[PDB]
Amino acid sequence: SMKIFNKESLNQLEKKGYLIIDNFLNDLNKINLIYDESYNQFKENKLIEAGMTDKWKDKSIRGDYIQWIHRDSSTIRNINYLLDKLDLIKNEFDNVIPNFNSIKTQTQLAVYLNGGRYIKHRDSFYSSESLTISRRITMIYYVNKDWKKGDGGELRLYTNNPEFIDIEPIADRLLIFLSPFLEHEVLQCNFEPRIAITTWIY
Ligand SMILES: O=C(O)CNC(=O)C(=O)O
Ligand code: NI
Ligand code: NI
Repeated sequence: SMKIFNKESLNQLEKKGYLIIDNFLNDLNKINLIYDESYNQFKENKLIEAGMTDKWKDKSIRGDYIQWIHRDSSTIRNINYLLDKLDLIKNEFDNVIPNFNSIKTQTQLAVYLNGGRYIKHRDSFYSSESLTISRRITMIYYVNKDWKKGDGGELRLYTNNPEFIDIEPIADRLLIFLSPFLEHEVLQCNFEPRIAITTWIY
């Protein structure tokens, strides 16, 4: 079923701060197309190094190649399909939590190569571009086919929601967690490419 939030799951998200949904699409043919289209974006020089050699601005902080996808004759049709599915989750957030009132979404396609990592951080921030907080909910969809237990690249999610747990970035896995509260980091990658599609709900 495509409804994510029932009595228990909502309580887990509010208490534990995260929620893991495996076999989100459960469509192998589509998963492979999302992988291919995501990989082609990198091959076609459509990504950018997030950490860019200026001081404290290099691959020490984060070493992935990212692209910001603007969302509502296309090369990323199947990626857009996933993003639409993720948009339905946002709709469910608004319908189940009365005062959530989503403002907008922000999407990032990220590719890590061998040896890539992302130091501890939280996704939420406050900048002059908006009066209020940015990024309340984080939704990460992994597309790494045939990931084994030694390839690294796991997401280390620190369970401290006002100890950690290593989440394997296996294909078709959807990770949801509260952006302002859960600290996390990407452990070093021993395989390539590590593909992850994130949609933040503001
Ligand atoms: O890709 C992941 O698993 C984790 N990504 C992030 O934390 C990020 O882009 O801010
Ligand atoms: Ni279901
Ligand atoms: Ni993050």
